Amino acid sequence: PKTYCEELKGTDTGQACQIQMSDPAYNINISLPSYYPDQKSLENYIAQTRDKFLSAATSSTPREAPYELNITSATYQSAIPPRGTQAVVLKVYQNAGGTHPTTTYKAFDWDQAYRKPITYDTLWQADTDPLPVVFPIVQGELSKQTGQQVSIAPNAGLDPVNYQNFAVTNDGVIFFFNPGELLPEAAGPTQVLVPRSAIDSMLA
Repeated sequence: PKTYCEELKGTDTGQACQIQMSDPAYNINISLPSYYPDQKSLENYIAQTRDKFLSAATSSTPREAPYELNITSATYQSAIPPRGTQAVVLKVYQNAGGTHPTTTYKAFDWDQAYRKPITYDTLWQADTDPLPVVFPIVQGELSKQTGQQVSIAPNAGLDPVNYQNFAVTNDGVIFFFNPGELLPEAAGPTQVLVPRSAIDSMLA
């Protein structure tokens, strides 16, 4: 019931897998729920994520004192005749030394039926169009709320800021970016949901 994190210097907290280690000028605390297929994706990514953030503070960032990475993901799953798909969105925000403001939440899509994640080869399709697909309920409930559906701004609400990252479920693929008011630069990244039957075949 583990992945990288286990050997990644892992610490146990229960329904989490944690890697907390800090160097003489920075810090890393990162968590993975028991089973995230190829978390190797984030945690390979952290090698990538945090190095990039510390990567800048290796020169001149308001580093509180040294540097740190807080990161942790949640998985989701698609529903297709045989199983479906899996995507896990990490809470990873880090700052150089406390003070360099740096935040992002990252999720990824992996194939559920074949135990296989997808890459930019066929993960990005540049057949890329709007992502209001989560938005329907938000207004749809609104439609409950005022008996009608309104206008919600995408960085004002395209997608649940309750999410935070590329979270593709059987209902869609919610993609996140960090803007100003769908969870500002302080709350993390915004997100826009892409068509489930539409964008997957529209992957790559």
